[PDB]
Amino acid sequence: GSAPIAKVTGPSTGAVGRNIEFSGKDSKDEDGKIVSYDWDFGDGATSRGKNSVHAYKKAGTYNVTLKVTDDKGATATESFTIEIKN
Repeated sequence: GSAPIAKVTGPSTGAVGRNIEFSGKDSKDEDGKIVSYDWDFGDGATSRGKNSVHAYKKAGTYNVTLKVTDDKGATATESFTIEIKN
């Protein structure tokens, strides 16, 4: 369709205080070209950029979202759940 497709690549698990890498590299668009990647790590924190990194302060289950926007201004968001342990 006209929306881009957002995809979040990352690990299913991680540890408190460790940098976790997330990537939007497999996002794609039939009807435009993606220009921006906005991340929400589920603990209040955000980042920008195709490849982003976050460390969680506490153990828990977090829903990471990625919103991609394309050159025509069309958006899509996708979610990824990560379990963080001590």
